[PDB]
Amino acid sequence: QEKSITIATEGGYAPWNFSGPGGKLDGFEIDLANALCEKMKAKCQIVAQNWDGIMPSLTGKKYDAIMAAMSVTPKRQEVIGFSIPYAAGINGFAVMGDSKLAEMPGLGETYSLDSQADAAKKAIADISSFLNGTTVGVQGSTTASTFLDKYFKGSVDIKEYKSVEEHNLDLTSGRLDAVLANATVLAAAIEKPEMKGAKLVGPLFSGGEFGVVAVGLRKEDTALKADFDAAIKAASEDGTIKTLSLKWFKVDVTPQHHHHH
Ligand SMILES: [Cl-]
Ligand SMILES: [Cl-]
Ligand SMILES: [Cl-]
Repeated sequence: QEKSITIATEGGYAPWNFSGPGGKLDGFEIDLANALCEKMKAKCQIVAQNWDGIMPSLTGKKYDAIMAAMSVTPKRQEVIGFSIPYAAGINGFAVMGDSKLAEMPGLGETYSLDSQADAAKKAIADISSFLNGTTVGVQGSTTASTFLDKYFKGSVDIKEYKSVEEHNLDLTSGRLDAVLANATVLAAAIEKPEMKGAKLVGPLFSGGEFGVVAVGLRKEDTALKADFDAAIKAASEDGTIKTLSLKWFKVDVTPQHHHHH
């Protein structure tokens, strides 16, 4: 009876999905896939693969599902099917603890830009005047880069970087006073030893503009989408996602109801 589906991942984006000794895949998405497959009553094989042909391999029926921090976009929806989201994009600020900026009492608030925009707009105003005149770092060509441009332009000096590590290295130096980045990336980076003193400050921002992550499936595989959708829904309500999210990321990525069928 039981379905045997192959799940593809990148294997090079810790703590979401990362490589092992001979071939042991680990991370948030691996523990989540194992959990969803148990909810589905399916046998699953997780394979790591270069993103290049992940993709023609899925449309070619070599793979049946993709779990590689894959954002739902209008372009991807034209070519592939998507499950309901299993993670929502979250951005936050990090400063050095010994700095006067380390006390934005907006900790540890979490505001949706879609369902709590009122609380979000009031919070970004509190921040814009606290951060007034400061040099804020960000990785160029991201949702955090766009967010900082839309709401924090004029209030702060914005410096774009080509990696999170490069802006984090200039925060410890004093070159930058604050960084804004994906909260899963940020909490991981501040665990590095040359990153001691740095801490997550102010509120967490979630919303559709930060994107959402879901399972990539064949556009024709409507039954597999129905199976993933039921398991994702159950994993969201019983707190399986919150658990794994906090375990790997120290932040809760569980999405909201409005990102439904
Ligand atoms: Cl584990
Ligand atoms: Cl098959
Ligand atoms: Cl959901």
